[PDB]
Amino acid sequence: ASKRALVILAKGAEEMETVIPVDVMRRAGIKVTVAGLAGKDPVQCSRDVVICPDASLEDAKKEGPYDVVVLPGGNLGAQNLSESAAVKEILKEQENRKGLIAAIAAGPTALLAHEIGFGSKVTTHPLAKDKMMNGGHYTYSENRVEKDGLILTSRGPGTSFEFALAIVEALNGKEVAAQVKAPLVLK
Amino acid sequence: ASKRALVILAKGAEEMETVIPVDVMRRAGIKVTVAGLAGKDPVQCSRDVVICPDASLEDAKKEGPYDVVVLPGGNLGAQNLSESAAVKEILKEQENRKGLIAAIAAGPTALLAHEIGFGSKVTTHPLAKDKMMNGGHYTYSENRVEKDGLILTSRGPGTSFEFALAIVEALNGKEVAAQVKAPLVLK
Repeated sequence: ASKRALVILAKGAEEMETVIPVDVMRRAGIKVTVAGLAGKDPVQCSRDVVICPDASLEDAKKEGPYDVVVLPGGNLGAQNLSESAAVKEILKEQENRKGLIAAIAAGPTALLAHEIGFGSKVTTHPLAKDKMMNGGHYTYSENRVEKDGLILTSRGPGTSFEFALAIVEALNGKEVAAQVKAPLVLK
Repeated sequence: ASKRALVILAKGAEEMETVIPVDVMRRAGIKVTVAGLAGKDPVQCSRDVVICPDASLEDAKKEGPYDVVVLPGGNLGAQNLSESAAVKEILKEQENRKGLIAAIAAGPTALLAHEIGFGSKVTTHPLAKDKMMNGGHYTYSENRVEKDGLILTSRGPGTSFEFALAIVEALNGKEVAAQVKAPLVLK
């Protein structure tokens, strides 16, 4: 069967960090569900791009489990994810079931807020490092993409393709990742 | 005295090739208008991402002129742009006023359809080369980003950041382009 991905979209999310992973995962044959944190209504991203989710998080939550839960970045978006009780429950369940969790840029700070994967080696956007490291619950890395077991993190818009392809490789293998990468015309 | 950009969004547009330039140009302080070819309704992109435009092309065309007209890629999206009489007029007017025109991936094939910038050195996604070169009205290039005068072209999702930063440099200068680039965490 095909793998399934849950992408949680909140107001203030970085649209590039949201669209690149959604697009690339779909190119990989992954069934991606773009779920709106606040509901079914369209979401105004950080640079004012308006994206309409496939469904509300409340409804997508009932259609689990997912092979990967993806948390986009964006300072305000990540803050909304960090303050969400629904997100806390989703991440704890994913962590418990040994499912992959992927967060990019400011996105990883949501893991800290919900006490997810403590002890993991992680990376974040440079400007989110201090927030992520508050309390020293993680070990910091400057790698563009960092994968420690079931916790996959990345740094920013410019690492979004690498981040997405890492998710594809983790779920569908290196072969599929290479096949999906070629047509993108990456460096 | 901010610059203005018009991004024409049609069904089937490559969402990454649309969102990356929109986001990056806004980071550059450019006033970007995402105009829906078909109207004000949300647009279903190539990988099913739904984006709601800022306005319809019909209304956006009335608020011209723009310092740059941007044509996203996506096979089906570029086809729709190529068939549009409204797009033909907008591009001819921009070319006449000596304004910048930027197209990425399959996007440049719309230039051929509307007989824009013949004689220019251009690039496209590899799979769109034959279509673009039908009749030999352009000279092909494999450069990731090609700029011949007021005709700026690029190759695909993976060259979207380079494409967007080239637009920023052309409109706001290399200083601003560098400032905008740094926080993106590009390789």
